[PDB]
Amino acid sequence: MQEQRQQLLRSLEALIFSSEEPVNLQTLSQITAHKFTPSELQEAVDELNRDYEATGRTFRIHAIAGGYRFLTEPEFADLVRQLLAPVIQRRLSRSMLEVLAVVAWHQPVTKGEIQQIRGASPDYSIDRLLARGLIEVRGRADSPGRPLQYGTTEVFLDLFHL
Amino acid sequence: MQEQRQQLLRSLEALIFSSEEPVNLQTLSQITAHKFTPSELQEAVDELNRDYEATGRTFRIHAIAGGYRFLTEPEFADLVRQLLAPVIQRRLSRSMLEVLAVVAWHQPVTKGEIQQIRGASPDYSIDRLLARGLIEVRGRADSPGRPLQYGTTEVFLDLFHL
Repeated sequence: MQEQRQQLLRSLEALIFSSEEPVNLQTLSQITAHKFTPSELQEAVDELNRDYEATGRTFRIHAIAGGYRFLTEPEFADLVRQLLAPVIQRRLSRSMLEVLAVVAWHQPVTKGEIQQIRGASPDYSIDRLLARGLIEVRGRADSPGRPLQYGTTEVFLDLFHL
Repeated sequence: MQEQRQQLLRSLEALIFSSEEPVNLQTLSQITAHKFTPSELQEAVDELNRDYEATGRTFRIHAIAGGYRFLTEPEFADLVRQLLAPVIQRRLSRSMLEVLAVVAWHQPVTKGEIQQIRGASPDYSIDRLLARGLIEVRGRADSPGRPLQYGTTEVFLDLFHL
């Protein structure tokens, strides 16, 4: 029964590792065709984590809200940050989101108006949002030069499940 | 040639009206199989807008950056706002976007931390963003109670073309 236990342990590892979403007790028991008890499953996970600690692996399995998933050790948090969220990427993401937020709330709104509310540089967020179909022109403001006013799109609403 | 002109005018209306995107001179000339000059096209559009004014229609064709599209008259701007962007919808949209923005910039970040930065109520923005796959857990903070930290997802990045 040692081998069977080890093979079952290997199967859990492969499933949790392959998962593109936290995997629960129900899913793991159905696929391994093993009637895992909540306590038995956690015990198997503990053993794997013990082996990771033993062999010097940089990741661990975590039980988050009933779903197990791998996470890298806090020791490499800075490195992971530079990979998943480098500064420049964060700047682009933040700026697009903030401008989008201003449009969502103040629409119909002009570039000049968005600038006033934000107090920016300004930048190319409007062009980026238009190129992605998240905002569109709603008309022209009644002000000097009749600047274009923007509003969010059904494309934006559908995507964000509003 | 009156009938041909009128039929061509009707075709332009139908195309511009059906468009789910501003339609340019190139597209309109290819579909109507008519070699429109930039001046001739604007003149046809002016005639249609004259008929809209004459019959009391609530919309007009506008030339925005080389693309023509229908827009409703400013006289009904308030009504249109209540339809396309009612207050409650705007609140949901803004809150989700602002929290998303805070995560994009401050990740990995906890709910407590997001609250501090925003100075909110708080709300259910994190749950909403998790349910949409835009954010995910990155680990647990080194603070009392070890609260979950969040970060954006490749799903978010791919969707926003980062």
